[PDB]
Amino acid sequence: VSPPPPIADEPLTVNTGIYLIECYSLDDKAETFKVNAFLSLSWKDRRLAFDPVRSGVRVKTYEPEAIWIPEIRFVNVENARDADVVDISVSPDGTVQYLERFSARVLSPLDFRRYPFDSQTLHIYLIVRSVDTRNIVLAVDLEKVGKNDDVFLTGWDIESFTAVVKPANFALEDRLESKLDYQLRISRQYFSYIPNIILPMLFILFISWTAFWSTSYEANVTLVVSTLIAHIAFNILVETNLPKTPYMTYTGAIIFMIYLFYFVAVIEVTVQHYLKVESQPARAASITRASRIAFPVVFLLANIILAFLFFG
Amino acid sequence: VSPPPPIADEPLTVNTGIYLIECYSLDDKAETFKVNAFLSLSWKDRRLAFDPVRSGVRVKTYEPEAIWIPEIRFVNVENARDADVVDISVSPDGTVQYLERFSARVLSPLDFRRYPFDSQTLHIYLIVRSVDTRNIVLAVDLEKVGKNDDVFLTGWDIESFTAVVKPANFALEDRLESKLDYQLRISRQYFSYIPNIILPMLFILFISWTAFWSTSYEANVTLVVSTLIAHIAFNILVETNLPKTPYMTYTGAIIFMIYLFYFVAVIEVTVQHYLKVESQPARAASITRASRIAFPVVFLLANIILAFLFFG
Amino acid sequence: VSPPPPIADEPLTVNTGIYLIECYSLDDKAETFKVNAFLSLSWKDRRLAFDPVRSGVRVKTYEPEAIWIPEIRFVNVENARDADVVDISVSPDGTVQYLERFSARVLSPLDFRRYPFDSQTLHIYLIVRSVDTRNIVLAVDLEKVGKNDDVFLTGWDIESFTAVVKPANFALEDRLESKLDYQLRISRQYFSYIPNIILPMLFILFISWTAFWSTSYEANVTLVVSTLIAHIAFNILVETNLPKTPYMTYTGAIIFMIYLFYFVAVIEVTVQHYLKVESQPARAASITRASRIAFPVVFLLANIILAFLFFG
Amino acid sequence: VSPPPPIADEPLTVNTGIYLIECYSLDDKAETFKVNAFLSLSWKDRRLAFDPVRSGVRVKTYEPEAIWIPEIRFVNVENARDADVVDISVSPDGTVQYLERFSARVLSPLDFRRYPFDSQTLHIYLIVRSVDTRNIVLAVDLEKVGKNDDVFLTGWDIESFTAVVKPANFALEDRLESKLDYQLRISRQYFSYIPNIILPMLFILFISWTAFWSTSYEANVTLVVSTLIAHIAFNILVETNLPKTPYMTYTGAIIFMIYLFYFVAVIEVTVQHYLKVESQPARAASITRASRIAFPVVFLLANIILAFLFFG
Amino acid sequence: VSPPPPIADEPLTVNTGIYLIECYSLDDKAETFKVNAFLSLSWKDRRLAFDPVRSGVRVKTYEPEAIWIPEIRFVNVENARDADVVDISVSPDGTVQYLERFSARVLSPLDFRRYPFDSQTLHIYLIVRSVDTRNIVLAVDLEKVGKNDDVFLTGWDIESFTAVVKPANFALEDRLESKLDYQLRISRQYFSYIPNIILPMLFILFISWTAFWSTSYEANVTLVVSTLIAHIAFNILVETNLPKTPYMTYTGAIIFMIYLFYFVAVIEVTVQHYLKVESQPARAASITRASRIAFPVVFLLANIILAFLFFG
Repeated sequence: VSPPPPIADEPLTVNTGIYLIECYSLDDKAETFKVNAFLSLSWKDRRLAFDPVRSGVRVKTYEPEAIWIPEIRFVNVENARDADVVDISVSPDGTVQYLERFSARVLSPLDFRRYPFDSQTLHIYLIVRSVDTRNIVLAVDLEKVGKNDDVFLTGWDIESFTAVVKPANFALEDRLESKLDYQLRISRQYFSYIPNIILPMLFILFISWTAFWSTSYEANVTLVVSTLIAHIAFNILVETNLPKTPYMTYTGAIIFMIYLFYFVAVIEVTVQHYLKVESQPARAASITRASRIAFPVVFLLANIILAFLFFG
Repeated sequence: VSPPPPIADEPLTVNTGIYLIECYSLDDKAETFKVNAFLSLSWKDRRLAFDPVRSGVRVKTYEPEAIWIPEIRFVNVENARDADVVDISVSPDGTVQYLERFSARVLSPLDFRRYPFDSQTLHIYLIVRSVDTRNIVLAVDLEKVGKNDDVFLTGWDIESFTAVVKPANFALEDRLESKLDYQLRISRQYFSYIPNIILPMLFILFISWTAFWSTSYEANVTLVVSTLIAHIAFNILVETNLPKTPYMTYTGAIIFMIYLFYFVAVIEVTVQHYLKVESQPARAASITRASRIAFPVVFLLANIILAFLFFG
Repeated sequence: VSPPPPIADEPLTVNTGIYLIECYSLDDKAETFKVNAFLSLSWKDRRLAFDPVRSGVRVKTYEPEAIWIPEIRFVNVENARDADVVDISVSPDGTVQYLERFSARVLSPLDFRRYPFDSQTLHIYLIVRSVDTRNIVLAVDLEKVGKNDDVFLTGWDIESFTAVVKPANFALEDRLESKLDYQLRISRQYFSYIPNIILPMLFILFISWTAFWSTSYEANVTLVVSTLIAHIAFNILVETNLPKTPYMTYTGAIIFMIYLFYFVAVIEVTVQHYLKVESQPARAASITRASRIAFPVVFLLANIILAFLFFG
Repeated sequence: VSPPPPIADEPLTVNTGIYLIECYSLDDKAETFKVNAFLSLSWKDRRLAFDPVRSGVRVKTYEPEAIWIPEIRFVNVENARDADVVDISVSPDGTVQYLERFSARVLSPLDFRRYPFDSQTLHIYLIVRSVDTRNIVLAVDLEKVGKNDDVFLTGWDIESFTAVVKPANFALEDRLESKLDYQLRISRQYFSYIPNIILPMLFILFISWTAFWSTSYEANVTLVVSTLIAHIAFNILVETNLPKTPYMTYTGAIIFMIYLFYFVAVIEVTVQHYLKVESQPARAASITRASRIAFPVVFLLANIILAFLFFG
Repeated sequence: VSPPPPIADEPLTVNTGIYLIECYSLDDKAETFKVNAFLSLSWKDRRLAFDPVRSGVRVKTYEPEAIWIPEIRFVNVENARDADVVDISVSPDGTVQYLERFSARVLSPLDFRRYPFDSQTLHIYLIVRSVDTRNIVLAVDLEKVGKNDDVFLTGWDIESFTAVVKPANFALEDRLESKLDYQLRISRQYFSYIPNIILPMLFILFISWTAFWSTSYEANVTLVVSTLIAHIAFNILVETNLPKTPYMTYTGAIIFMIYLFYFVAVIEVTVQHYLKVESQPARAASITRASRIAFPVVFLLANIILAFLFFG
């Protein structure tokens, strides 16, 4: 119920450690994700060291109350974690052992500049206040950090789960503080995004382009306009995707380029028909023959330039 | 335990300051948002002066029980805040330092009259419970008011976070109760809205307008009606994100004007065809030539007038 | 604590009053509806006044576990309300003043007929638990009943807020009549709904009607059928901002009438083309010239009749 | 706080009853519905004895935690009910008048074979356990079962609310239990479903059929294909209805029939055009004339057969 | 209160059994499902005994709090289960029976690689908190396991519910802890999927394929492009009821193949028209005649190959 007293001036060190169990429900628009894991703490307290020979036992057990557990809080959580203690043990020399299970929802920003092929890093922070006149510092136990082989996040791949051993210390509300950082690195599985999204747009665009090999005005108008309507519907079907961003991403630029191409195609069809009506078939034929080759080459060049810009 | 007597015959002033940590879940339908922040208080009570040199200068850590803590309640909260005491400290002169941490849901109105380019303001209200013997008033501490640099809202950029005073006896209640006000000014990042919404709408409108350079009735009818269908689909896509509001905004006026323009274009096409059939081609040609320049100028003038009306 | 003892067989009257704050969160399909508001009691406590003296004329402020607080329950709440007392003032004489802030999910019937121009009435029912002493009666307190002039019920303008003691009985008791009924009459602001829904529908219908000034079968077919498709898409858009109503409605009647008009227009166009093919141009011209005038007049007459029928 | 001392070897019995207040949120996706109601129980215990000799009283309330109460639990519920004791009393002979209000969400299967015109039955199950050596069985008090005139469910009609007097004892987990059954019979209101769903589809089908009075191939193709697209869009709009079911429903069969009719119409139009091209106009005219009368008759016969098959 | 003495050679063995009552709310995006079932335990403790002699008529005894209870914790469960003790019984010889009732949420992987015709498996994991003095391992009781006949899942049928023993020393910790696996095998009822999904899409494709029996370019382009739009709308309808799957499934392959077929059909129509324009009708006729037979055969072959690749 009382913090240990310092011998001369030394602070107290607490050894932490987090062991993941499962990550799920990674919301894109809300920029949150849920998690449940094991939390382990250990600290040394000489005031409760007992006699092993006299008592005949090596390690004594206890109960969650009536003993000094340091407070540990999470910075970026919407609500306090739901907790239940699993074990408390005391070593002969005084060091304490602890274990608990918790579940919480974390807040972390995301970067969507390369949304189909992006990589993200999620941060978890642990913080402890300088209680009483004893300074409290945090340490990382490298043997108590890990994850289960059954930890699966849908559509994501897990690369590493480490902790920055060196903490960050500063003064907040006229009191010293220490903050620990846990980093989880993930990479998106982009294979499914190709056949379900990318290729149908190309097919519809080529269907639009196929109108340069024709002369009838009504057929060309029907083709181009119905293809544009189909593109709008596909954009509606795709909109279940990244939220509004302060920057320009890859997919947004591609979609805008597609809209521009549709507008230019409509302009070309109108120009060709207007020239044909004015009894100048040669100019219309030259224009359509030029456009036949001009359109795909410009599309490929613009796509290459965009890929250079966003990945170079 | 007991209220501090007014031996000095002075009002019991406090020093209140809120330090933010992060804000999240700014709902539009329910007109509310969540918060997670500290709360620091400081008041003078000479009943527990601690001049002697018993223990260090930080003569402190009285438990939350067996001590008089002024009770502070929020006003515009859906549910009572959750509280957890962090520090309780006493200076030898007589002032007592106190701190907490809380999470709550705050209700505050929003005004989407300029939805793409609007700025909002969020209010937090503070009230102290009076005491029969003495009097309590509020005050703000400039140093203790601030926010972390890690605060973020999805789509909003924070500008300022200040505190102002509001005189007492709010509403019909007049039990000498003073209240405080906290304002968080925010803006909306409106860059991404341009290439996502505005430009495709103009492209579709221009595609529809291209019908004035033709004389085929069937092609013109197909162009105009199919572009109207595309306009309706894009309206569905736009409304998917825009929160519902029971009043008139900027985007609603723009959409209504677009519908009106489509109706007028259909009327013009019908008039041109009917005049042409009656063996009066000169009048039809003159009408379409006039409309070619009439439509964009009127559209630009209407947009300018609307912009001046809503933003001035 | 204990309830006040009988004095001269005088029943205990409780003057109640609700001070509205917020009316928001219209959840589900217009069945559940959240309320945040204050709540005021005033029951005399004669022959038990605490420290009554002119030397102690200062207003007495007490704690909830210090005086007898009557128990009041809401009849139609999904779950028991979350009580939160703001402050308690006890006069030296035999009277008390109570004020608390609550939040509950209230269930009330909503009628959506006359959906754009409807008025709603919300009822909340109050009963008070009886004790072994004399019967506790309920009465209205006119002074404390009212709003704060700044209720954030968006889209609705509040007309009045009154209360009546309606005699009722549910299961079994001598009186059981101690029930209060507070009614909050509200009305909807329908101005935005006109340009949001009504006018585009008429524009589309007129665009469909433009086919009577033509003689091209292909043009008429394209016009009418594509306009029908646009009408279906606009209906899909309209159904989003509207709850599920399992009963007839003004808007539903209008939509059905529009569908019938489209069907009749298709029939007329087919008949005209068939006659023209069978070489009866005079009959075809007479039919179309009659329809040009017949359609809008019947539309207006049906609309007038429907409005008169639905709106008394 | 112990079970009653058995005055004999007879099994202790408890008679109960449920009084409904409101039924709402009859979800069909998860086959659930919410409800709140009064629960009334009564038993006998010689531990409590009144004092008619000591001038008597008539109510003499108590508090729930002070007396033994049998544990009543519901079988098919989401979680434990939210029960707050409203009134508990006693009598000179020693009968306890228990009355609590509870809210819960119930699980019950639904049958959707006649979805537009279907009637269902909902079940609530009560259960008790054999405590100590004293066996406990349940009884039904017909005076405490019923619903008030204010019980309304949106879009449904209430028929009856009864309880089977005879329980169904069984041995589970080496113990004997008794179960009570409460049934609530409801019937759907179907009038609003006709002009909202049934008739527009018939109008679209007739618009598709009107293509047998023409000879132009392009107009027929446009009519049939655009009507098919409109039917698909209407199905998209209507899809907010009954979920996936193991069996086959009425509306699903009707929709499949409509799809078959559309396919047959396309085949007929193509065959007629192919015959017309091949310089055999007489056969094409005969086929069209036959189909004109063959389509509606087959549609009517199929509808009659389906009606006899499902509702007969 | 105290752990059992380690007298026997074998560690303490508990007999666990789960009796399902019902399951519900199977969410697929988060891959969770809630449960409601029993929990029956048993073990032998020789510390206390009840001799049949000396008024040993009482075979069974009840200890609410004055007895040692092994505690069971769930692993793949989002929040701690809500359990309430039902009954505790003690045999005269020493064997102790124990029962509860719980309800919680479960996290389990899902595999939608055969979405219409897939079978899943739901897991529940149980662990025991080791005691210092003695040792505990789990065991299964086949007569304490099972499910009630009133269990139901909307769209599934239950095959079996069995249990097995998982190896000790799970995860990184090796503190002689054992785990229990409860297997629930279900299958998806797919009868309603055929006439709701598969047949309409085939009908639309067959309608589109009729363009090979015509020579009119306008009719061909109208048919193909409008059927493409209809396919996109039907894809929206199909996806509406499908949870998001960030991988490649059977239905996605089918849809992509349909898109490819539409693109090839457009190319063929364009080639036929272009060849006909240059006065080479024999080659165009040969091409269309070949395509008439080529398309269905290739479609069937691709379908067979996909079926063998995914279900073999």
